[PDB]
Amino acid sequence: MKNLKGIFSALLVSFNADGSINEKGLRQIVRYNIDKMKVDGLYVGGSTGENFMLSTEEKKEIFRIAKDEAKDEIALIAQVGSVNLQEAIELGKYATELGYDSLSAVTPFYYKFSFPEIKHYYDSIIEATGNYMIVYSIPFLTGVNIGVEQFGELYKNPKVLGVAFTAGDFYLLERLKKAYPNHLIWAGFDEMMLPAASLGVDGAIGSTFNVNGVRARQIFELTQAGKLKEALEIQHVTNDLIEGILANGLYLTIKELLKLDGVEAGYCREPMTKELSSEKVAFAKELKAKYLS
Amino acid sequence: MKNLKGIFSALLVSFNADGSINEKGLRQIVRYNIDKMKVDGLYVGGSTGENFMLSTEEKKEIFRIAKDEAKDEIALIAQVGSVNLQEAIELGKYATELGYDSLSAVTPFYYKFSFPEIKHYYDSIIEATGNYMIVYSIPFLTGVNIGVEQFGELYKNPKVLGVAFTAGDFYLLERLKKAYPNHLIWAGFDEMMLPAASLGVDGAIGSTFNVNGVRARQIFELTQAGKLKEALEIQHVTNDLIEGILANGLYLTIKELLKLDGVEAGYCREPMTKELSSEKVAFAKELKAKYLS
Amino acid sequence: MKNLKGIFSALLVSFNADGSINEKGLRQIVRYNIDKMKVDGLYVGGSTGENFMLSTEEKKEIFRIAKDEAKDEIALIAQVGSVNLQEAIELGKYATELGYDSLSAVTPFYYKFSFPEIKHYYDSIIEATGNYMIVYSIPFLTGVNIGVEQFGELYKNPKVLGVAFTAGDFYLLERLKKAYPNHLIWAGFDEMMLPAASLGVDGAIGSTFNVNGVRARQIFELTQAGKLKEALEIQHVTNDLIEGILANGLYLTIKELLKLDGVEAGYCREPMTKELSSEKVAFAKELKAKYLS
Amino acid sequence: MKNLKGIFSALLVSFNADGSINEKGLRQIVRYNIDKMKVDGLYVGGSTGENFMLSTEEKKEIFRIAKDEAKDEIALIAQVGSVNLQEAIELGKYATELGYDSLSAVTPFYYKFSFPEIKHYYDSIIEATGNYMIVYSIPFLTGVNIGVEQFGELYKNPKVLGVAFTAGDFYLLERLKKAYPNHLIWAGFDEMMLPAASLGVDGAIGSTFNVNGVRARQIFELTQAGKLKEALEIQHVTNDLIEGILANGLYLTIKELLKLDGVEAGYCREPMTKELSSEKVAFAKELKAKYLS
Repeated sequence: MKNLKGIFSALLVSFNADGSINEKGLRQIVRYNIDKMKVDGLYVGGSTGENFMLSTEEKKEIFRIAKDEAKDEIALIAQVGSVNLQEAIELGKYATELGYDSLSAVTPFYYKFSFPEIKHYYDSIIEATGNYMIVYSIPFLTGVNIGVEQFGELYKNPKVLGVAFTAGDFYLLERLKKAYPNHLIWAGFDEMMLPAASLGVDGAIGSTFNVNGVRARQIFELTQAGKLKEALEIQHVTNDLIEGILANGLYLTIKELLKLDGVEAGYCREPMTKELSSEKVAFAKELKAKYLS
Repeated sequence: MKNLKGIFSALLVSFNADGSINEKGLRQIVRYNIDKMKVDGLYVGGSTGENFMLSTEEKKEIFRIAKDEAKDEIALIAQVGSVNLQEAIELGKYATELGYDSLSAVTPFYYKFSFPEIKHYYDSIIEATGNYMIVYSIPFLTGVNIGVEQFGELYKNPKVLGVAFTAGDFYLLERLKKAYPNHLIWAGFDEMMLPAASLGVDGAIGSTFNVNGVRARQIFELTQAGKLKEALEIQHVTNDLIEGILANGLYLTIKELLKLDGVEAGYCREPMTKELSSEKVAFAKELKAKYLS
Repeated sequence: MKNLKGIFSALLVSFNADGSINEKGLRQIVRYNIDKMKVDGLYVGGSTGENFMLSTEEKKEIFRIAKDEAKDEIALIAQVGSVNLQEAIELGKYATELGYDSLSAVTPFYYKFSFPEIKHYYDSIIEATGNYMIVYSIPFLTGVNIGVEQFGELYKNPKVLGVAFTAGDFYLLERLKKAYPNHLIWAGFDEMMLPAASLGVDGAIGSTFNVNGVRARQIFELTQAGKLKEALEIQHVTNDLIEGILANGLYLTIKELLKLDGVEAGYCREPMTKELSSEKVAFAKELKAKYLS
Repeated sequence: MKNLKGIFSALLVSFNADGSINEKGLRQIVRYNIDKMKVDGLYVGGSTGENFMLSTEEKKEIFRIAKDEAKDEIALIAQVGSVNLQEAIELGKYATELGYDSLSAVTPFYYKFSFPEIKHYYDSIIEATGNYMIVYSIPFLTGVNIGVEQFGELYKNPKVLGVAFTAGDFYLLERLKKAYPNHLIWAGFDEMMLPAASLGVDGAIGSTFNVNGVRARQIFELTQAGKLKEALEIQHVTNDLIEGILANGLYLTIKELLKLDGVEAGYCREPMTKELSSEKVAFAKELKAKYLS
């Protein structure tokens, strides 16, 4: 029954140097998001979580640890999608049993699945788990484009709540809000939060909210209250930080900014580069001084 | 001199059945924009004016008729860009002698020009004419993407005013406003006016403003005033109309909507389809009844 | 150190309705390829094997069955790549222990891995197993493009043998053969076999060879012998069959063509469509009559 | 009725420093192609001729000069396509009056014309001139893709002889040859001449033939004779040269290679870079020493 509107951090995961999960570090990341970034929720097992590089057992362990640490303090969404639909169903049942408030699932990728195959994949996860479902749309990684009529076909299933929209088409975004006004949209591009919020999205899911969740909430709330001059000021500073993060290496730089606040956010998981070079550590420290001190 | 902020219709041109310019009809389009749509200005010779399908002599005739009809009641911007730099210089001189308030020029297209070639093109037109210049960026037609640092190089020429930004990258849009706060941005996607206006663009240039200019100004002014809930209601209705216009054939349907108000907006120019089928005439009359009566 | 040149079928896998592997049917597919299609080898665990939709245990089982059935009568290459490098290493070690003649790995996908990350991926699989490696390049699924210099960086590891080139850039193909004449290339687009063979590729790996292996060998051998007129006639017939297969649904139609020859090639694995409609079964029977009877 | 099969240089044009046509230089380029490169024909007014940067009067001047110089010694094809259909008709009339053996036209670009619009553009040019037509397809500059069925619809007009195929899709190329065996295909990618000739194209139109026409003919004739091994050697040397030419700047490097053989090939036309830098001149001399004796 939890309210799923608002600000969700896409949870990063602390890894050890061999790619195993650092449980102590992961708990610190969850606590930091709840207590310091003051998020409304966590989106667990998404792209940001380095999810698609992991085994099924590692994904389950992440779901277990996040929920045990968070308890019922905040809303939790579990991304369980994959090219492997039988894995998605297994993970979806697990996360449902642990009490995740909704599931979410990336459009299946690699192969060029037809729309009917995509709709069957969502319907299958829903039927096996009995849980709510949020479509996770990220066309710049998957190459999958879903149009207005196709969203409506997905929404014929009453357990589909809406879409986590990590997409840059704001005409599509407005058309979704017009066609399906009771369905939810979470914006997925942190550097375009202000314009997405201007179109009445219901929340946002972001990797950078792990370190910049305070400003993110401001942008969102001020935009929806009509305080655009102030919201734009804060989006400008946010995007100076994001531009730095992206140039330096997104996941590693957010983890370095966490480490600089005492959170043991650990290594990245190979095949991503597992650690920053010394010059890039220095650069991350300059970002910390300029934007998060 | 003139203030160049606000609502600019991308001027449609009335053609006869043989592709020649219908002067009476083109004057009627100009008068309708000034007197009924209440635009701040016209952008003449743009994609919307079917410009790239015409001869240099036809382009000159359009510039002459628009300026003669409008006189100084509104601001006028002349788009003079081409793959042919010598033509762009000739049209830029001609429009400047007519008293156009600024020039503008599409990034040169077809050949894959390098950035230094593109910059030389802008500087050459400016030096030859002595007039102001607005960069016209339309990557979805030209395939040219100009980054933040590159716009900065263009803006080293002090006669460059800004960019007519017919592009959907709202991260780039924000970054341009951060880096070059005194340079102007005009939004070019009518269906995304609200989110562009929320990022503080200075104006908008739009084909649909030839018939929907009243709503277009409302969206823009309400957004500027932080009245987002009301602006969004009007963007929604505007986008029902635009969706229908796009589906039925953009330029011909805008022309039909003008003809239904007694403006003799004429044929389209081949190789675009020159007239609407009977069924598409009926569809345009249904749009008129639903959205513009 | 088996000869890896010549004709390899990309092994299809027989599935039951519940998505499990039908072992009897998979053994039949292996036997048909060896005994009737007269392949030089099999490429096991590739895109064609529906590999990316499967669990680690399932991939292991396919490797075990293929090797138990084929023994040492043909060459076997094990595709073990994934977004999960730890799984790739686990499957690489497993296929090495089973006695596969080389490993192969798709470029890691979904995330936008840098080139250094891609090379570290190949090196980590090789150094953890000590086996040979064939780069599997399929830009139209992964969006990864590797240039000539980057191939040379990969080839600095002496256990990299060459590339399974499921790509359409015949300029790149020629430059690779020029730059690395001792390294091997297997053509991956069955419908462009003749032109790839004319540039001196060493072999080909193809899904359609599971049913069209007789013609495929003819095209390859006739081209190498300079008998282009005769090779072209056979490529034209092959491409009539391939055009029909693609239109009807690639994997399901190859499987139906196998079933029509008494091979229990089974269902496809969800989220792919698992079975042909009645109309498409009839269309496949027509292809069988026209091209394979 | 002239035979249009074989080797066609895409004629470069000699410009003065101010962008005007250097007639003396252009005649020398024509004579070099006929007398030294021993071409079958010239393709005049194409991409290579810097055509799309020029005025109608300049395009006419080039057609007049090329014909006056070539007389009846070789075949001549006039590319007259443009976004401006009226201009294309005017040029096609003029080239027809001058005696060009066929017209050719690029698919209309910039705007996103529909297929019925593209077909009408070709039929309009043909029906206003009464001359033959070659479709000029170059998706990498225009973004226009035409499929096999669509070619068939173009070929419904009996004056359409076939297609100048500057495209990399060798499956499409095969399928066109199969579907329309009496219609001609000229390859437009000089660096893929061998694999195109392997599929039975009737000729080739190329920018590099202005300087490498001897090897180009050898690759083409040896491939049609099944002498693949020798053809492939010469394609390798050819592509070493082409790689250097592309790296150094295509149009300017071909012109410099002409100048090094005593042909006054002139400047390029702005907005292309008009002259090679001293360092790039030196690189061109190294290419000359290495590949063009």
